[PDB]
Amino acid sequence: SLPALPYAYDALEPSISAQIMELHHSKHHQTYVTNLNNALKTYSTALAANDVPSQIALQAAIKFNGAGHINHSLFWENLCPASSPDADPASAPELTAEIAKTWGSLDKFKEAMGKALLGIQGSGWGWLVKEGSGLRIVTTKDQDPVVGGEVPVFGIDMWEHAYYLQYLNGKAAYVDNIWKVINWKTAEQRFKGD
Amino acid sequence: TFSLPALPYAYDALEPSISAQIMELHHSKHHQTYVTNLNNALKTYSTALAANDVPSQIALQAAIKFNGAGHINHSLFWENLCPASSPDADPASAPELTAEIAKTWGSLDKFKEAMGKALLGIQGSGWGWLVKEGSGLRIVTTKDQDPVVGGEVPVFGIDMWEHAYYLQYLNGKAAYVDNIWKVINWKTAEQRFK
Amino acid sequence: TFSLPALPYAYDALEPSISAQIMELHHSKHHQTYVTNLNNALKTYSTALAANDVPSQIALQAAIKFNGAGHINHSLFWENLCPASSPDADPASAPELTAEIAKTWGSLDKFKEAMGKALLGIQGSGWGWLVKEGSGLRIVTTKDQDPVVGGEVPVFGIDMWEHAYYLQYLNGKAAYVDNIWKVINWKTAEQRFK
Amino acid sequence: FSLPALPYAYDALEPSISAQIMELHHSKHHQTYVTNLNNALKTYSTALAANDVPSQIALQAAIKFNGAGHINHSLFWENLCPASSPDADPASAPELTAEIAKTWGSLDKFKEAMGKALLGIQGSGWGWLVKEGSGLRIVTTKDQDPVVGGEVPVFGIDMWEHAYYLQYLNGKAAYVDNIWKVINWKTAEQRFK
Amino acid sequence: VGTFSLPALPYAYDALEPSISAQIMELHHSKHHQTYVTNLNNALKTYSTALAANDVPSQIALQAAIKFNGAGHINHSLFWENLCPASSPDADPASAPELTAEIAKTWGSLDKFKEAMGKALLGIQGSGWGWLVKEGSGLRIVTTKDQDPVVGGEVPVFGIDMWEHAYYLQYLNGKAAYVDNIWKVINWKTAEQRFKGDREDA
Amino acid sequence: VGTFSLPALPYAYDALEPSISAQIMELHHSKHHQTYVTNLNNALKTYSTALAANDVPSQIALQAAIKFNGAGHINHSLFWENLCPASSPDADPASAPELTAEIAKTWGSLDKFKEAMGKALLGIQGSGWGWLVKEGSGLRIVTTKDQDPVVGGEVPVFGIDMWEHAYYLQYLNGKAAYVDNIWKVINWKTAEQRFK
Amino acid sequence: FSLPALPYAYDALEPSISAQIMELHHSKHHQTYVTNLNNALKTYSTALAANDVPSQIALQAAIKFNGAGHINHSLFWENLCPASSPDADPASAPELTAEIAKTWGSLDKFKEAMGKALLGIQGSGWGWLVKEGSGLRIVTTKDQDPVVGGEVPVFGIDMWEHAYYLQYLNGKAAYVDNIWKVINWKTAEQRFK
Amino acid sequence: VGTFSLPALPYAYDALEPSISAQIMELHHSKHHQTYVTNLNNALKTYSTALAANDVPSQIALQAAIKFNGAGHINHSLFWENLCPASSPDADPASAPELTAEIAKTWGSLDKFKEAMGKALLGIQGSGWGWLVKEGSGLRIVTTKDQDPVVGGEVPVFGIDMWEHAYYLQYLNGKAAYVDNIWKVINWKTAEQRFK
Ligand SMILES: [Mn+2]
Ligand SMILES: [Mn+2]
Ligand SMILES: [Mn+2]
Ligand SMILES: [Mn+2]
Ligand SMILES: [Mn+2]
Ligand SMILES: [Mn+2]
Ligand SMILES: [Mn+2]
Ligand SMILES: [Mn+2]
Repeated sequence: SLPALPYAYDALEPSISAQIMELHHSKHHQTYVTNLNNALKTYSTALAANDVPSQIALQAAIKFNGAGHINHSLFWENLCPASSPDADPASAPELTAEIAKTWGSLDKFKEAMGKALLGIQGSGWGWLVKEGSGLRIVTTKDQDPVVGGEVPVFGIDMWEHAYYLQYLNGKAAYVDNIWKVINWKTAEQRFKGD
Repeated sequence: TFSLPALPYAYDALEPSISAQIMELHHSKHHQTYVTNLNNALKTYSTALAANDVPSQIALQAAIKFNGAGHINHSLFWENLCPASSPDADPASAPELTAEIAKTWGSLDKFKEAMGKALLGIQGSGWGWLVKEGSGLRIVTTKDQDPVVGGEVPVFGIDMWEHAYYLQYLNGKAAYVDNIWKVINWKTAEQRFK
Repeated sequence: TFSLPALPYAYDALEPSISAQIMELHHSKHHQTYVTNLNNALKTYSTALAANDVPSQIALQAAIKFNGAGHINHSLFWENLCPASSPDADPASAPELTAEIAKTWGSLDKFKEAMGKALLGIQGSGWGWLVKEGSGLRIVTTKDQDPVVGGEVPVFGIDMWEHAYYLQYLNGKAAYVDNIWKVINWKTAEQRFK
Repeated sequence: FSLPALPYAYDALEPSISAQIMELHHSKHHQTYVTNLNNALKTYSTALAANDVPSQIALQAAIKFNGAGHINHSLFWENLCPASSPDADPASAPELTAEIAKTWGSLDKFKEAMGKALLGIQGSGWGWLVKEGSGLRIVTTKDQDPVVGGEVPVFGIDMWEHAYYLQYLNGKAAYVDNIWKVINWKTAEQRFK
Repeated sequence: VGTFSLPALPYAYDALEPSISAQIMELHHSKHHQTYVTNLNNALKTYSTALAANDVPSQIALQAAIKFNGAGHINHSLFWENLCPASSPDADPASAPELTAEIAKTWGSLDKFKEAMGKALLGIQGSGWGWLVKEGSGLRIVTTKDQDPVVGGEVPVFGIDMWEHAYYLQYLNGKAAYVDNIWKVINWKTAEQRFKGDREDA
Repeated sequence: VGTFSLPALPYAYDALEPSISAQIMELHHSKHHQTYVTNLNNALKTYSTALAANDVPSQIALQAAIKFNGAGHINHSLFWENLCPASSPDADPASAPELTAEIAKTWGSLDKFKEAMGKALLGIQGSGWGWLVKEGSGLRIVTTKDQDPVVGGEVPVFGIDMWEHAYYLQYLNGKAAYVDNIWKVINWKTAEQRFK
Repeated sequence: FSLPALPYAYDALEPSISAQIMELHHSKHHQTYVTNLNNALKTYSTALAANDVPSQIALQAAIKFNGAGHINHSLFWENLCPASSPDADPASAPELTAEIAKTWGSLDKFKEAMGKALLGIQGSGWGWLVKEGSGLRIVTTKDQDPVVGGEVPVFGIDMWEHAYYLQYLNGKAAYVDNIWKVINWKTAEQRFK
Repeated sequence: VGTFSLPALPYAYDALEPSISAQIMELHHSKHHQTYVTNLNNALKTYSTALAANDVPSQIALQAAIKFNGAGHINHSLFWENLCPASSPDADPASAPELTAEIAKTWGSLDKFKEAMGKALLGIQGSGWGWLVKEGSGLRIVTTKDQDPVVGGEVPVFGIDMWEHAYYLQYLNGKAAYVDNIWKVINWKTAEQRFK
């Protein structure tokens, strides 16, 4: 039951291969949405049956898979082809300004992110979040969401499956190349909010 | 469309320990709210998930988690309780647990002080649980409606949220704890223990 | 030692918004207990310091923090409140503050809907505060008796623990939040804003 | 925490302890241990709030010190009683004296032992007779250090110079000889059981 | 000389085919494992300075790089000896008669153990390891997250690396295909030896 | 070993008045200080004849007495040199310009140093001393307990006795007043001579 | 006051400890202690009558360090005996070897630990088997420092480099191995009681 | 090759005769200093695993070992470069004109300094080092116990090792003889460089 990417599978080349995008979407993400759907269906049954032992395990399944589904979804909306105007950081004036108030420059921040991204041990994500008025950079393990009271602005997937087929162990290269497909329109929309 | 199951006894069945007014509110308002909100979130998810509506999905995962937790805790709680006259209020109904307890904390009475101390020391809203962790037993408390940690199995629980007692004991927590012992369903605790 | 401050009004001054019975229990029992348990925690922390009961000293540091915080919170709270008849109930008593509220939210009514959405979204026990953070205003929530974080000056708070309202409103915290605006002391709020 | 009243008037322990010593000892030495204990605890919760880990360590020290000072002087005042009270008669502590004569030879041999212990404290200190579960021991503590854990204090004797200097100058021995006259053996007996 | 180094493998990079491809083995060994060693040395270098220069800030930073790459190096070094060519006698459980008998006693049978292990392998969220450990007299299946090494007091018998880089090129997201095929290249002779010797013996 | 012949004070008992009373100066020297001297002497004599025999049990017992009383005598000896009448030249700090210079750089002001040491002095628990010591070219303020001497590597410049017999007869429990007034009779001449 | 002669010829302890080392350690190293103690006691009265405070600080140091040096080596030579003596046999210390095995599991396990702590010393010091109230303990001391009050020496081993260097050079290890042959277990047993 | 290693001497083991024998130089360099380097290298390795295994009790003991062996390593590394054959011009204080000027400015003479250093060297109880250091723009003589490095803020100019393994095979217990003779092989060119 899974919505199509806002773009083609090769729309993010050469930063991210058509191969990686299809596998990430039709296999990794799909799996989370499927097992989420499954867990959600059984749960309606376990309620009526008054199966409390089941409801506990299904609470685990729903939390875990719902997190994976949301992470990749936030992710696909964080990306656009490199040519698109949504790639140019002027699309996020108010945010970038707060970036430079906090880290000084755009680049002093891309650097700060890169460092945190490549410092993740295992699987996880890197997030630019909003906390109150200021910004932190945070990382999350596995499919954990950001701690409460932070608002995702944009995320970078640092699971190996997100780059391995193209960059092998070269995660530093992967990180240098994603900046070219980041969607600053979206980061702006989420920096302001509702 | 799940329907909140009725209690296994009358609202007045646990007096004098727990007033009928409390049973009625606790079940018909407080627990019913967990079910109704659970119900709405589950019926809404297919809509949000189809619209690729990420902010509603975050919100709905939260409502599923908090409200399902809520419903789990009170279902286990009602089953933990029986009228103080019923033989299931007699700790003789639980030979193996009452031994395993007596092995861990010296006697039954020493364990009741132990739990009572843990219950009374809860800061804000939460539950006290006697749990089965691995081989032996353990007293844990949980925050708000949080489940016990994975690997632990509930034997019995006590709601320490203020609505569980305020209408009848006001700020007199220790009295509430002292009187809840008479309506603990030891039959249920033995089943859960084996 | 610390002492229970008196109230700047009679136990029945906040009717009909908050009943005299809540006000008498909230003040002479709940807040009282925080004072008493802070004073006793201090005394008993010294004696545990004489011996080398480090677990005790660790646990008594927790108790000193918690009761002191509960002490500050309730002491601040009773001053955010005045009888509804009073001109301090009138936002006109807070000219600078309501102005800055208006340029932060939309209007005072948008601010009230926002703070009420915060207040009702607290899971378990907690407080909702309007604070100063540098030059602007923010709504924050805290769990249990936690104080507002550093750098934030509290303008006014609302207790969302069930003992704040339950005897009069039961689980109807919506009606409690709607009514407490009739007794918010905008003169205290305005004096704290500066 | 507060300043306990003495069981007697400031001049009730004469001629062993001058009323000047007793008045200063209780009204200003002990007082200051009390006050300083209050304030340190008051400020301690603020330091906890602030997560001001420096000030928590400073105050933890000031709390232990004034804390112990307040304990020691409070037991002290109740070890003492006017030399003419029947509480000053060793005969008013039968079980203790029995065991005391068991452990050392005489009640006099314990007095010379305990006095040897008091006169060899270096700097400021206390001497105590204590119950070590089954048996009695003479121990000494430096400054305001209270008796080690497990040891129940039966009676103590202050050897800070402020306890005797105005009346005995540097003659520590004259101070110890004379203080025996005002040991409250009824207290020492209650605390034994 | 105060630096660890990359152990040469006990076989060529293709010896474990078709179970694990010669590409994975070469990237896993000379790139992933190599980088754990290299960083471990780069951090041990400066730790001595910043310890005597009482630079407690970077004392802490370096301790972390050393915990991490130190554990990366241990775990992969144990792993390369757990494996052997599928055609070797060392890959036959009968190479570990004491250990396999203890396994059968502990679980139901050898196959009931494989079932439980693979269930633990697949249930890891993100990166991590599954191990057969001996804990006192008994055996256990445990998992560790990321590069965490087998906890003190336990002795590792064999581990299987579930980090994606260990299988992704050949198996993609197919974690269960990976696990089913690594049974064919478990070195049970290495397993027996560890079961029979001390912790320090490995 | 011979006989201890405790030198006299380099001024008369009433010299340091009105700061330190004549009653204290007399008893501090002839009773507290002399008691260290005589006790050290008798311990050294006994130590002699515990070496003459191989009485190693009491060689060990007498070391502590040799250390405590030797220390109490040195400390008080030094103490008398740090002192000189309020009216003297050497009570003025300019008698020690190489020192009063180093003190300013370190705390800011000769008065900001009186406070730092007033604070250290009044904060000693029980019996002890306060010293302005020399860590090569740096000046620390340290406290020692009982008759302990300063740590290896520290070199004394001037000490102030905070034992109660140093003030009690005159100042009772008024530690602060004793300290405030004891600045007036510090021998800054002695201060610098040890500095250099 | 003289250097007391050794309980044995300078070559009695060979081949564990050379006659060379024994003579140097006793006739020069230990002699220096005695000569410094003789000089300091003899020349204290002069320095004190002159108010030579710097010199009195030195004589306190000289009496301290040399006094400790003299006590330590005095106890050292008594802990030793020829490898051929019945006293070099732990069986001469049955009570102590009982208490050693009860605390380390074996003689070889205590030797293992004793030598670990000796070879562990940084710079100059001593290793001791002491008697800590009821039980047994390996401690080390720095330079000539005595063991802490309340500990009772049983046997010591000198770990200063002068104790072994002419024979063993940097071979810290070899010294400890071979010194086990010349421990006076007879002396060790008598100090254990 | 690894992380730390024994450095080669800048001269032959017998170069410092007659004041330090070739047997001492070889032992001191290839056994004593070597042991510092190796124990430090193996200490870093046992530390690396012991944090992985979360063995906190051995973490802190190996932090100790690392600090101790690191300090022994630096100390002897500085030592070897303080020395040179007595026939070299480098052994002539005229090699250190800026330092010798500041030397006399402080102590009076080169000789008056050598007696101060000598009395500090001989006054060490047990094992340790004596250094000329640069603290600020001034110099002073400090001693350290065992392998302690000089206090930060101090800059070593030269050090003289007073561990018995540095002199005993040649001078036995005659430290004074060893101190007098080591002045002939002090490398004052190194001293001058370190001072600038
Ligand atoms: Mn992904
Ligand atoms: Mn409830
Ligand atoms: Mn409240
Ligand atoms: Mn007192
Ligand atoms: Mn791997
Ligand atoms: Mn004095
Ligand atoms: Mn020796
Ligand atoms: Mn050396």
